[PDB]
Amino acid sequence: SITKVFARTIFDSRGNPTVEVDLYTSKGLFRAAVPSGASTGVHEALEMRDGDKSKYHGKSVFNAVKNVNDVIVPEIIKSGLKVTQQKECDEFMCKLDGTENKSSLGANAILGVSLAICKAGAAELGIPLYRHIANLANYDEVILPVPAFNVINGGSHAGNKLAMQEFMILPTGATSFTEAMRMGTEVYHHLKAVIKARFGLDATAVGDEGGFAPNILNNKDALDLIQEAIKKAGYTGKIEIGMDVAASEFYKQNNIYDLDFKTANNDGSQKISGDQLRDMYMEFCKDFPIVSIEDPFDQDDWETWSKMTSGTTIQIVGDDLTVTNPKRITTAVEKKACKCLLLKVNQIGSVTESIDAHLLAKKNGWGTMVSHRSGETEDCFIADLVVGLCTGQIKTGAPCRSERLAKYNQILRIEEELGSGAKFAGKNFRAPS
Amino acid sequence: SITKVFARTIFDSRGNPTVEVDLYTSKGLFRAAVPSGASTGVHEALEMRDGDKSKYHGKSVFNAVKNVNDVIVPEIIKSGLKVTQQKECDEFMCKLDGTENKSSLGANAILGVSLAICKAGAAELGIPLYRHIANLANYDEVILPVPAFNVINGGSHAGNKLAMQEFMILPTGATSFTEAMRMGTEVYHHLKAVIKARFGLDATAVGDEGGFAPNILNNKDALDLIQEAIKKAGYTGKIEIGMDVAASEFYKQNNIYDLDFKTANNDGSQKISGDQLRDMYMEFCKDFPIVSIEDPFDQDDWETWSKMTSGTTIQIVGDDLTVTNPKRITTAVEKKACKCLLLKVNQIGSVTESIDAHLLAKKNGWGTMVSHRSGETEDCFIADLVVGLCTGQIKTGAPCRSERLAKYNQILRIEEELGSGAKFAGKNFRAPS
Repeated sequence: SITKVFARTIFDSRGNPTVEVDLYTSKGLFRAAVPSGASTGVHEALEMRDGDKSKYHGKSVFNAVKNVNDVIVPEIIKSGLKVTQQKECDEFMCKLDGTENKSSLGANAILGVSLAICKAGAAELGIPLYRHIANLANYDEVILPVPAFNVINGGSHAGNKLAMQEFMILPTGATSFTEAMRMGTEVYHHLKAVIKARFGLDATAVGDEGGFAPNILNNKDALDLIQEAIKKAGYTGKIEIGMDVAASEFYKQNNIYDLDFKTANNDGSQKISGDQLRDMYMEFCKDFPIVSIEDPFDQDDWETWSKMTSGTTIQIVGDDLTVTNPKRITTAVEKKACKCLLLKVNQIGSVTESIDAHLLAKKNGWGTMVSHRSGETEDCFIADLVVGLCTGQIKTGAPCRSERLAKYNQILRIEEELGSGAKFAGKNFRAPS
Repeated sequence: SITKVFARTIFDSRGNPTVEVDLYTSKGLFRAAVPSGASTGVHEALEMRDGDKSKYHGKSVFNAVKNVNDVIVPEIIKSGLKVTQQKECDEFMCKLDGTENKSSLGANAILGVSLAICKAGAAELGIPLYRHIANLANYDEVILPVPAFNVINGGSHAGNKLAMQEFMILPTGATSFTEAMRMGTEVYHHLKAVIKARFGLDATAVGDEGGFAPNILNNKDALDLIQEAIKKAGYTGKIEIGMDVAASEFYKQNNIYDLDFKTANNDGSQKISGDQLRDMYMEFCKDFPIVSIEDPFDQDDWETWSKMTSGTTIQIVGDDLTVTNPKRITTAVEKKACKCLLLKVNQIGSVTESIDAHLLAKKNGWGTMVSHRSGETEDCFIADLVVGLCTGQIKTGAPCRSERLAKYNQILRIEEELGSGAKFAGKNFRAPS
């Protein structure tokens, strides 16, 4: 039974406030922190912000904290639900909220308690959190994921001329997670050495996810830069590439995508149509070892999504397209729009829903890439979520900044626990099962 | 009694490996991580690195981990020392090493165990870690520190033309730590809004400590930029400024300091003498609310250190000068070279030594600023160290990046524990006692 639930505000990796929940049972204290969400979102659960422009730039979360403290806490304690009853606790809070998007109490309020309950339930059962999540999703075995390291950025996420938002390296050729960390960091540092030489030390500064953002003129340069880094590290072949086009951010209208949206009066050549964009991806896939492309088209340009998923054999990740929303996931499934779900727990708002969202994707053949948010905390819950859900792939930032490393370090700790019987997703990261 | 000590490698905020120690008593697991140190250092305890150029860029720590695992662990367990005996445990390990600079086992090996033991001892006594450190240093009361937020960088730590390495804001006018976080972050975000407008979004990228590094031409511009930010935030007067000149990095010879060292063939005006440099500080102190200047002169230019400490009334912090080394601290005390010790636990290598180093400074009238390292971890131990040592001031990075926020969040948690009786150092941060 839950004896006490208490929320407070802490600060995320970007200096913004966020909810942190302290939950007690006779086993003790179980702390959980919520990552940056969307106060306003397309189909995602809405995180509650105070909006007071004076206070913390309108990003304070006193209202969400209040909701946890004098609404959720009293109710859930009086409910008499055990931390061992995840589904029920989460349903309770959902009933308590009463809205589809959790806008009455705030997804950040509901998720904080939900994560704490999950950690508590695991303790209640005397098993590790990953094992607990495994059992919740009905998995008998667990597998260590291949890390998708963010290394170079673009789009709205930086200046430069890069249209594509993210460029990541996946150590699929590694034999273990330890080796994956070794490969990932070595390349990161080799990439930094390459970037500082080609663009100067100022280009060595990092963004929200710990990746670099040199003033690269084109997407191909980004890829070549990564290639050189992989070469210097001596891992060509063992390391593959992933991308997050986030084409939604750069879609004009009627099948038009402007690869140069970052300029006023864009009357240049990079104002191509979706079909031309799709071909560009095909060209990239031919020359570069690209094994995964996230959000290649607009979140509503279904037709081109299906065309690309139909003829490429690589992983096509849905993010803005699916927003960890079962309704959106179903549609993408029916339309065969993609083959991988980017799982963001705070996008849906609760642990069981996140698990169900994943199970839905899997049931229909998709892979699942567990994802972090731009505003993370020192909480490493998703590290246990990716191992327990047996997804084989997690995208939790570059191996720089501790809100990123917090997760990777945890997975290293889990790998240690599993011992020799620790399975690394490797090449079959897409669906290790 | 210690039943089990186990080390492993994790990654710091910069992607480099570092030691993490797991220690067990009948109370359970107590985990501690060590921050980036100096493999080779002036007078500081030497952190052990493998140096294998192929493996992790020569920055791996398998040797230190090995030292903990099959040398320290067996010995300390067989010694029969309680985690409650900090001084003795630390002396034991020091005896075990046998060197002044801990170069036989590695300061990073010894400190990891030392931090774990400390957390365990606190648990053994049933008190919070801060309270435990307070009792270890003989303090009856504790006080929340004024955060010294790194906001703009320069020197070798970035490109640009800034000679001074760090520029920090200290919310001395705050009433509580909560308010200090509010002020600090609001200014941080206002500073970002100012920087992106004046220098573009690319200048918004951050460095190791989460601070910005725009291509600022001169030190005064840095100060004015901060001033504007403080103004926009509406905290002029409640927020003061600190600096870390790190003049050691920019000293030529015979009383010569080149404010433009970042250029080959520096035959320009900024090749001034220490006395001219000292005057420059005096000018800065007159116009700007600078309340603390760290490493204003070379780590061996004692004479100018004393001259400045003698005639300024502001805080003069010793870092490279003192390197948390009692011998160096004594000399600076005798010569009245400075009035504040920058405390870096991993620079000396153990918890009791760090405490003694602090007590030494205090005994002689100095203040103590608890410091983080460029390569931090998600460990928040120093947050408890600064509160327990009643120093009133901690320098643990900008309110950006979770290896920085990890500490600040912890202090927010401690503040919550103390309640209304939570004292904030405020204006008397220099020596709140």
